[PDB]
Amino acid sequence: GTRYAGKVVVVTGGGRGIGAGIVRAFVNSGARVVICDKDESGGRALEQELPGAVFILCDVTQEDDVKTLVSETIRRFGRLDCVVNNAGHHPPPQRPEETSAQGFRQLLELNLLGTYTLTKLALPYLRKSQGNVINISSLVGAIGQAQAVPYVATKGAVTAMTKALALDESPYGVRVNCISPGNIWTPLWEELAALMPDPRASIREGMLAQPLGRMGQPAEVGAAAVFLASEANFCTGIELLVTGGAELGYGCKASRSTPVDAPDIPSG
Amino acid sequence: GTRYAGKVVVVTGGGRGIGAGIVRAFVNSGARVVICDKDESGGRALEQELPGAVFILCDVTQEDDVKTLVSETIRRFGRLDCVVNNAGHHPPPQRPEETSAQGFRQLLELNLLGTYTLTKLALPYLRKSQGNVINISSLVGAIGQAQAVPYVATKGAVTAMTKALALDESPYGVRVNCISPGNIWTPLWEELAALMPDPRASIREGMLAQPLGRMGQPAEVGAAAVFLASEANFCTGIELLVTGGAELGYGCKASRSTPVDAPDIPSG
Amino acid sequence: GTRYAGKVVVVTGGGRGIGAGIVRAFVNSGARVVICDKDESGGRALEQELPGAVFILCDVTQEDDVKTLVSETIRRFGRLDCVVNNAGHHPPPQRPEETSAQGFRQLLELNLLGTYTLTKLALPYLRKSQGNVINISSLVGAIGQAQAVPYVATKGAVTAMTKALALDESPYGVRVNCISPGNIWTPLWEELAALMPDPRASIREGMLAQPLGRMGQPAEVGAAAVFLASEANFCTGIELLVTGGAELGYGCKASRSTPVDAPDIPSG
Amino acid sequence: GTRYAGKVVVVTGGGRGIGAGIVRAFVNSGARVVICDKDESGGRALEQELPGAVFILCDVTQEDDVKTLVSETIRRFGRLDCVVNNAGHHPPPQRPEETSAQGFRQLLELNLLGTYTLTKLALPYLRKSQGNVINISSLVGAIGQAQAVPYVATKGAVTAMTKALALDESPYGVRVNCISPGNIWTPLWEELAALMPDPRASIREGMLAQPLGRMGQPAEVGAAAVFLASEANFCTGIELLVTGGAELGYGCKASRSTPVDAPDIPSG
Ligand SMILES: NC(=O)c1ccc[n+]([C@@H]2O[C@H](COP(=O)([O-])OP(=O)(O)OC[C@H]3O[C@@H](n4cnc5c(N)ncnc54)[C@H](O)[C@@H]3O)[C@@H](O)[C@H]2O)c1
Ligand SMILES: NC(=O)c1ccc[n+]([C@@H]2O[C@H](COP(=O)([O-])OP(=O)(O)OC[C@H]3O[C@@H](n4cnc5c(N)ncnc54)[C@H](O)[C@@H]3O)[C@@H](O)[C@H]2O)c1
Ligand SMILES: NC(=O)c1ccc[n+]([C@@H]2O[C@H](COP(=O)([O-])OP(=O)(O)OC[C@H]3O[C@@H](n4cnc5c(N)ncnc54)[C@H](O)[C@@H]3O)[C@@H](O)[C@H]2O)c1
Ligand SMILES: NC(=O)c1ccc[n+]([C@@H]2O[C@H](COP(=O)([O-])OP(=O)(O)OC[C@H]3O[C@@H](n4cnc5c(N)ncnc54)[C@H](O)[C@@H]3O)[C@@H](O)[C@H]2O)c1
Ligand SMILES: [Cl-]
Ligand SMILES: [Cl-]
Ligand SMILES: [Cl-]
Ligand SMILES: [Cl-]
Ligand code: NA
Ligand code: NA
Ligand code: NA
Ligand code: NA
Repeated sequence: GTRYAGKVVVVTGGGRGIGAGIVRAFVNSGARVVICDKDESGGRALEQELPGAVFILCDVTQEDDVKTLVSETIRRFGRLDCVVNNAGHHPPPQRPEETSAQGFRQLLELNLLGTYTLTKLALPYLRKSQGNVINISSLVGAIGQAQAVPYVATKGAVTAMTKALALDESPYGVRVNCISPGNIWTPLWEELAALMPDPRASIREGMLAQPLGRMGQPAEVGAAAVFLASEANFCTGIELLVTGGAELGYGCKASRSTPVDAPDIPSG
Repeated sequence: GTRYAGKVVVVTGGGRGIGAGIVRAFVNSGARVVICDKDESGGRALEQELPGAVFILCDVTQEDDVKTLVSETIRRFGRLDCVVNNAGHHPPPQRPEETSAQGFRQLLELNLLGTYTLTKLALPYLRKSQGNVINISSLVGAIGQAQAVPYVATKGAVTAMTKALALDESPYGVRVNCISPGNIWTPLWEELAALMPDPRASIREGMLAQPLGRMGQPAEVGAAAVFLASEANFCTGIELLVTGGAELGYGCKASRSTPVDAPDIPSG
Repeated sequence: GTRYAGKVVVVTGGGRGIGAGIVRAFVNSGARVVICDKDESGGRALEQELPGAVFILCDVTQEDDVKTLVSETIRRFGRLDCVVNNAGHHPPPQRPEETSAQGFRQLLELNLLGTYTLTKLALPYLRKSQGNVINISSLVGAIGQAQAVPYVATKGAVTAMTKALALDESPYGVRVNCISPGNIWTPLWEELAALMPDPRASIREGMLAQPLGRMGQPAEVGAAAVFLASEANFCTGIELLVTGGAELGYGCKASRSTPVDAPDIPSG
Repeated sequence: GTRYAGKVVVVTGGGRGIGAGIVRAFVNSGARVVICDKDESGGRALEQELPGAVFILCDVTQEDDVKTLVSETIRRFGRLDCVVNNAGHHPPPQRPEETSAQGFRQLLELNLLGTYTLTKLALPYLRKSQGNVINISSLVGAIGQAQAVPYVATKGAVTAMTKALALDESPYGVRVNCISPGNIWTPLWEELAALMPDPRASIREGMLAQPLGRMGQPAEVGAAAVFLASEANFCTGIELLVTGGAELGYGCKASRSTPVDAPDIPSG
């Protein structure tokens, strides 16, 4: 209710999904939240519903949109306490030979360099408030994912960059942390499933990937983000897993295209 | 204020240090807290100061003390929602040849088997409440520590056991997580430093081990424990680092007894 | 052929399975190998087949057997260069309420304290040869396993203890490393599968747990052990995974007893 | 001597440093080695000294140089068994505000997209030989480094991409692994130290960062690469640390610009 009262927070990609869940969580903790999104529709709907959230149209791949975002946040609200780098994209499944260097560069511009550019421009103000940075990475940056080489690379970069930033900003008392969600039910997840030959079977496989037996919710990532900003004052450079246990224990991993022998020859 | 209202929580070793910090954090979130400690002095002082905390004398190495602890918690309060396994001990620095199998067994009884015994007896009740378990492990279970072979082994065991329990209890919706603190200023830390030839130099080295430049506080571990119990509903089997960044980046590691060559022969 | 020529190596549990694979790998690299095993049958068969391997009856849970093992190795061969702590046991599947503190203590005596006791007694001689220690841990010490709380705890302890020993022994130039195998087809694996209601289905599930689509071989762990001893002179405190990729990517983890909802409610 | 006999290996950046160490290690194991380097001087010197190593001028940031590299390797030698992606660069120390998006993009082109482009073009041939890929990442991709945000991001990307590739290529039996070196004494390390106000003090700090008390050698990375290619047939997606223990235990991390209080206030 007052956990982060009067702090100014920027959330990129805050118009839907996990970002909207983070926006709602910070508004509920008393913050002024600047929603950054390339999509006017969801950001305007959130700005009208939530007093304390304002919407600024901004594409994080455009350096001038981000400079204006930071410039307007300071002009209109006088300070900056927390940046949540959430804007990102997961392409449909793609084998390595179905990827291009150009597609990889485009994904790096959004998932990695948008996060880098806003952080860099925000740091002079975060240093003045002893604020903090939260990056939304992914579990698959840590354990890999099939048919997702460009995406996995961008999220490994984000998690590592979080630790480098944590070391660079610790002399100012500025913390830098990341959240690595596993499977979270969002519009992105729904849109990816809808491209599969059996969307609900794909969703069910997504649920069975967790020992808890379900996907996570945006509100659960949101609560983790408010914790990191407002109560984790001795945490920096950590990777907070919000994954339902998906990384634990053995599971069925050998793919449908993978030659697997009968169990009378178990080790080749 | 109401984050964990009416939940029943048992905290072992809750009489001082990190455990007292966890006790205070759960009381402040509205829980009924059962303080388990072998030391009557600190537990009675907390029980008298905090309404909502009660003290039950209990040595977690004694199976009968733990059975009575659980039996009395259910008889007096009717449910059990959260177990925090915090009771533990760090011996003074000891080289491997200065350790004994008997000392190692004694430390396993406290740091590992006390945690196992209470968890096992608590599980039938935690399953009924869809409660959760929080184990207090240590960063050095993950990265090692010099002159601490028995201690490091016990904490590696706790962190791993947390993941095994998370897998076993997920069909009941019971989450099992651990917190791995780094250097936290507690009476244990002060007592260990007081055995060194220069206690304040040792404390200063303990502070410089973190990029943040200080040790953590019990209240910071307490906030992380309340987060795990009350708001991390999609987290299970995670290791929440509360370390000030001590695991990040390069640091000075070659010991004072270690032959290090002059910098004209950098790689032997 | 000459990678580890004339070095003296002790392998505990070397009579069958992974230990026999390590024994054969070190003999093939030119070492004198002392097979330690509580079972005379396999050790005698290996000692007669392999010149350069000798067998010494030894139960690593008995401090006097281990002291005699070390005493006889030095008396008969004059030096000690490498200790491989491989002797260990995996109990059948057991839920937490089906485990006992006494069973847990017995498993700690073998999987953890046998490794500790031999290492401690070997260290004075390893320091003189700048030798090294290799511990055989398990992937599940890192990621957990269902129905295996005591076993998982012992292997988390071994992996952590490896790092503590690495720090303590680095001033002497003595390296301490561990190998964490995943599913390796051994007599232990076969005996555990034979206790299941459908042994070959269990073996097939064990094979499908790896992206590579098979279990590993003892000879593959053996090659990793010879690498660590003979060519990894800048590695200490590492955990060398020999797992077929089992820790990578998403897999089916929600258990058969776990309530999982239909895919029209993906996140509860 | 014959560990990898007749296999065809491409090593990018093989003209000096770690790459030259890998080249020599694969030549010594009997392979045909194609040295890829943008620098003619070192590659020609190695090609003339080592029969079995040939040099092909190639800048991995230029897609046409890489296509020609692969085309010429197959035309001249008929197969491809192993790709070692070693070409990379570490910029001088730079604070985040001293970095540019353009510099970051240039570093991604070399450290990440050069590795991606060659792997993608090599995969059709590696699938036919059941070959393997080895990426040279860095420890700091896992633990972060100060004053190196772009570099750390590129190496986090490489390590993660290694795991994604391992999952995608396991149905073909093609393994993909990475080596994460810590401090290795190379010409790059010497050139970076020479930019410091006290180069030998910087080198000495680099040596003290390891419990072993020295930096590693290119030949030690080379031995690890030959192990991964020739004897680690059950390893895929692993990160093989060649770091001297730098990630273990506590060290001095609070920087010279970091406010650290006197030891009478240890936790703020
Ligand atoms: N959903 C999951 O399971 C999952 C798992 C792991 C990580 N993540 C990460 O979480 C983040 C959010 O994922 P989501 O599932 O909520 O996605 P989403 O597609 O549902 O929402 C993403 C939002 O970001 C905005 N956005 C996209 N490109 C932008 C740009 N150039 N500039 C500004 N805004 C932009 C979109 O308009 C949208 O409002 C991403 O970084 C994603 O990689 C998601
Ligand atoms: N202080 C640190 O820097 C640090 C770092 C990492 C982990 N930890 C862990 O945090 C936990 C608490 O540490 P602390 O620093 O607060 O220690 P502490 O000594 O200050 O407090 C520990 C409490 O546990 C109680 N206790 C000890 N043995 C007991 C037993 N047999 N039965 C019941 N209660 C018992 C003690 O009486 C005391 O009240 C331990 O598990 C410790 O290993 C501490
Ligand atoms: N097989 C796997 O999939 C797997 C996976 C991960 C780890 N491991 C570990 O690898 C090691 C070997 O496993 P395995 O599968 O080859 O087992 P195994 O049962 O096939 O062989 C173990 C050997 O150790 C000996 N041994 C047991 N108790 C002993 C004692 N008290 N003193 C001396 N020798 C003793 C046995 O007699 C036997 O010869 C163990 O530490 C095990 O936990 C195995
Ligand atoms: N030296 C260390 O301590 C260290 C630590 C961790 C990781 N690494 C990594 O190891 C690898 C080698 O490092 P090093 O220390 O041996 O470096 P180095 O500078 O000594 O050698 C690198 C070689 O790569 C070549 N190269 C550079 N750009 C190229 C391009 N565009 N196309 C083709 N070849 C190119 C250079 O000409 C040179 O021959 C790098 O990927 C580096 O990031 C090094
Ligand atoms: Cl996957
Ligand atoms: Cl230490
Ligand atoms: Cl499992
Ligand atoms: Cl650093
Ligand atoms: Na508004
Ligand atoms: Na009270
Ligand atoms: Na013999
Ligand atoms: Na040549």
